[PDB]
Amino acid sequence: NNSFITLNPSLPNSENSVIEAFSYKCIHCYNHHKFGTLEKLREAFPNLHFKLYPVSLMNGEFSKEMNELFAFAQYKDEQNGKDASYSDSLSHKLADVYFVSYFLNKQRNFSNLDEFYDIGLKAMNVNKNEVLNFLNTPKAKEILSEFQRANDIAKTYGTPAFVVNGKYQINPSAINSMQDLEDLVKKLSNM
Repeated sequence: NNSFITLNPSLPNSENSVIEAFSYKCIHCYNHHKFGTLEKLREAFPNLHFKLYPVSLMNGEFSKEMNELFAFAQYKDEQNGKDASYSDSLSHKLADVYFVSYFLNKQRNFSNLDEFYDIGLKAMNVNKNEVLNFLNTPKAKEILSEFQRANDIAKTYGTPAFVVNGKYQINPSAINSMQDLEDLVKKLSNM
């Protein structure tokens, strides 16, 4: 069958989930963001959680700081009843501003971190110190550790990469359509 590979070990804190490993510099990731792929999967599968895993080796010079901002967004979205499948989540808004920066606003280079960091902080209506205080917590360090698996996940087939229940990574060649992706997420989430 080869429609998926099994990750070993499983991704932590992944049960009942679809994880999308993505880059803000990837056209395919941008197209899935604009299309609302994760929102559509929530329409089909309201009991699954949807999470973004940024791929730091594809996210350029300020990739570590981008991972920090996504860890904060993931944290805060849990406090607010949202995940990455809601357009008004902090995770979706944060992905949106960086996709807009790169694909609409032609920004490739920043001469220092704070020009880059400020885009994310403005999208989430927070400041650098609020993010720094969150980063200095065991739970933030745990979320950032989880994102380290995104790099090898992305290398297998490219981005985006969809992972079901922390275990089953979908081969992009196995699907043509949104409904093909839904059907495979159903099969894998019921294994």
